[PDB]
Amino acid sequence: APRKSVRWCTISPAEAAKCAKFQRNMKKVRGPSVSCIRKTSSFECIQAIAANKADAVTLDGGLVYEAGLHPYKLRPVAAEVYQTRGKPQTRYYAVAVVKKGSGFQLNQLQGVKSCHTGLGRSAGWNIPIGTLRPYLNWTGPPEPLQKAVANFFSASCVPCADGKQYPNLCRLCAGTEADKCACSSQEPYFGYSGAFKCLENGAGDVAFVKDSTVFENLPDEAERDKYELLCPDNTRKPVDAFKECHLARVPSHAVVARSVDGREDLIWKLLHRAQEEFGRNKSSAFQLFGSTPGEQDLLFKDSALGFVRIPSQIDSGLYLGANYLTATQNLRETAAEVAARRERVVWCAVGPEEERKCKQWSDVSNRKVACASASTTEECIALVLKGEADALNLDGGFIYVAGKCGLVPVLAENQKSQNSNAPDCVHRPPEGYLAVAVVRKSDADLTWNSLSGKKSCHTGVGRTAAWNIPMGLLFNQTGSCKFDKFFSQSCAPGADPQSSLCALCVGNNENENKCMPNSEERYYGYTGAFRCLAEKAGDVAFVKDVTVLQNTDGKNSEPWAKDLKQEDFELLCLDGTRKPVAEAESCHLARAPNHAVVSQSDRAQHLKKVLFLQQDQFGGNGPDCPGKFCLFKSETKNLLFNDNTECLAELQGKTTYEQYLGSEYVTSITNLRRCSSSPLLEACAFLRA
Ligand SMILES: OC[C@H]1O[C@H](O)[C@H](O)[C@@H](O)[C@@H]1O
Ligand SMILES: [Fe+3]
Ligand SMILES: [Fe+3]
Repeated sequence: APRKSVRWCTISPAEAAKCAKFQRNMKKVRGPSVSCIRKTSSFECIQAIAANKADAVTLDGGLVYEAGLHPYKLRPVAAEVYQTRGKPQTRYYAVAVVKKGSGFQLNQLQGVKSCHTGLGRSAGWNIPIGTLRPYLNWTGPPEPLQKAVANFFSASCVPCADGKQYPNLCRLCAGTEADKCACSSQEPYFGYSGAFKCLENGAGDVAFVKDSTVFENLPDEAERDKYELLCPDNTRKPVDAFKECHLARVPSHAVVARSVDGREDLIWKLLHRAQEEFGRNKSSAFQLFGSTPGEQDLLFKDSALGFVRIPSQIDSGLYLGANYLTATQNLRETAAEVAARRERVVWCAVGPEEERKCKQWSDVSNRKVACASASTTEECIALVLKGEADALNLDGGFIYVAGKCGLVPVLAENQKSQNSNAPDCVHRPPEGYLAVAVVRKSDADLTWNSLSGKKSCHTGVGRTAAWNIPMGLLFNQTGSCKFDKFFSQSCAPGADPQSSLCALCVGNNENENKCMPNSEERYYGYTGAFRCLAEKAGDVAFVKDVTVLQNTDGKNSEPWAKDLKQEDFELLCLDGTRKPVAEAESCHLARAPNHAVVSQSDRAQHLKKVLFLQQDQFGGNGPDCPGKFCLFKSETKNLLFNDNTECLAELQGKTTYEQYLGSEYVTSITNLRRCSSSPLLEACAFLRA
């Protein structure tokens, strides 16, 4: 029954002491028990924690990074909240503070004395240094970054730097014999306030710190007027203009724990009791977010409002975000490597068969396009959020998720026509596609109104034509969230492998990966769903009108296909009627949005350009299409894009997910969330929070 104690890892005597006071008062409140382990630097706790020597540590965005690096695989459990009179935030602006009358501008720091909060930290290192890389005139990795900064600045105080091989980096540092340049509050110039003092005491000419830090140390407008901020546009603005004069906006610091068996639950209860009991002004016996004057930010940043729990799937990469991840990864890559990724486009292939085709695409495009792969479509979207991939073609249903996580639709899939190949198709208004409900002419017993208890074949969960649209209309008729009980058995790749929704699914050829939501599951997709019907594994199939047409009458000559006929299948109309597959325009469940490519709003324009070219070269009218590669063909497996795609068109102004999917559907998708939500959906709720 009993659950043990959270072992918090401290980095210096001052920190231990605070921790002890923390344990003391916690037990006195008769709440969750704490324990204080002592190592000598945040870097060390990271190691301690992963080896089960400890359990938790607060870390600045920068260290969360390394903490998440392979050998350690730690993850952010709770993010600190800060308020500098707005909405408390889980982000903060990194700034560069200087005294007035110093003259520099951000592009003239060469030879200046500088004070950093510590090696590896967001505001104090990762961000300023990435901003000044263009002036370091640095080779890249072979050559230690520490070596450049050292030649760049006349002297500095960068706690945690090799004061041995690079003394220039530790030189301004005040500290006793070996306390000098310490990676703890032993070095008086460590941290936001440390770096600030190093500035006010006249040891350095520029302090690289947090937005609040000036206001924290100088409570009077008169004294702050003695200082300014260096804006990235080579001008200087007052200290309360950080909102305009910032080098960057990073994610708050965070409590990290092990990825496996980290006791996230223990840690959260502890912190929830702590805010409640010692948060801002709650108590007087102990203040969690306050420290001694000699040393600031002990255990947590002084004056933080409290914490917010970080959902489960979120790891350090997603927590930090693409913006941050790129700039940090970019301090460990060559100039050529950076510029190279910035000009290519990384597509995210979902599943083995897609990466194959993508690889063909890459080779054939002299690598203007590279690939990235995941087992699922959610994973791809995450990759895109971490910044490891640049885009992918998504179904309306997932354009919703992508949209809720901030991605925007770039171009849309225009199916092969019909009015005139008139324009090209690039300016044709996307006209969407009809979602239908298919069954065999044979079972004539069967009517929409009789699906109850019958077998179902879905393209996959989360998708428009299948799931979203039929389940949307059924939930309306039964008011029941138990989606796994309407149809007797079903195959819907993506569901709980032990639920009836995965009953009819078949996996690859050697019957492995049953129900997985990607090509490897043979009964996956429009094509897969329809087949689940033809092979009589299911009684009704949810797909689009065209899917039948493309696999009957011998068009698809795969064994199970070959013999089928437009004639063998009819659709179930909402009014209990039944029409031939051809009368779909008068017998559909809904009008869906064509699929669409999505990317971060940043990459959109470049993405477009590269795609207009790539499809002009291998598109539906691609000169080298039959010849060397057709981007829109894949042997009816609908890899990367639909096989009937003519071209990727313009959005006609519908540039946001809401605008693109449209009112209705967006709302319908939300009513369905009432029943079930996705972990990705939640992770994004927090990040976009
Ligand atoms: O009426 C259906 C329409 O739905 C959405 O607006 C799609 O973006 C569009 O392509 C489609 O024509
Ligand atoms: Fe920081
Ligand atoms: Fe779809």
